[PDB]
Amino acid sequence: MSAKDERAREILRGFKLNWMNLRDAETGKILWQGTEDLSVPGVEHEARVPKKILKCKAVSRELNFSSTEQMEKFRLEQKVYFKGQCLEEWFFEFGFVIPNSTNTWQSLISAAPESQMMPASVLTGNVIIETKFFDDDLLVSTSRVRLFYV
Ligand SMILES: O=C1c2ccccc2N[C@@H](c2ccccc2F)N1CCN1CCC(N2C(=O)c3ccccc3N[C@H]2c2ccccc2F)CC1
Repeated sequence: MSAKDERAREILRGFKLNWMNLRDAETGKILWQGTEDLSVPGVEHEARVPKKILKCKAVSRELNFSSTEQMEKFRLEQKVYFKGQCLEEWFFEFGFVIPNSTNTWQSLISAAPESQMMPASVLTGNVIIETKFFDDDLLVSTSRVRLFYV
C-alpha cells in the first residue's frame, strides 16, 4: 500500500459520472443517452445502442462528471474487445480538474478508417468496452460495459 495507491482510491471515492450522450458526428442526432454511472468498477455494466452507430465515421461524446479531488491530468484509455480480443484503442485527455467541480467534457470518437465493421448481429453481446480512468500515470479505475446493438 503506497501513497499513490491511497491517492488513487481517494480520487475514485470522490468521482462520479452524472450523465453521458453519444451523437452521430455528421448529423448531430442522439444515438444514446443515460444517467447510469458507467465508470463504476467491479461490475459489468450493460448498454444498448442502435446498430446504426456502426455506420458512423465518428461519434461525438458528451460526458458530465464530478470530482471532489483535484486532478492534474485526467485522461482515459478505452479499448474495444470482441470475444476477448482488442480491435481498437483510444486516448482522450481532459486535463486539469478543479476539486469539487462538475464538468462537461466533449470528445470526438473516430472509427479506425482501415478496418471494416463486422455486422451488428455478430457483434451484439460480444463487445466489451474497457475504460481506464487515469490522473496522469495514476490508475484510478477500470470499468467495463458490454454492448448490445439493437
Ligand atoms: O461499437 C463500436 C465498435 C464495434 C466494433 C469495432 C469498433 C467499434 N468502435 C466504436 C465505434 C463504432 C462506430 C463509429 C465510431 C466508433 F468509435 N464502437 C462504439 C463504442 N464507442 C467507444 C466507447 C464509448 N464509451 C464511452 O466513451 C464511455 C465513457 C465513459 C464510460 C464508459 C464508456 N463506455 C462507452 C460507452 C458510452 C456510452 C454508452 C455505452 C458505452 F459503452 C461509446 C462509443
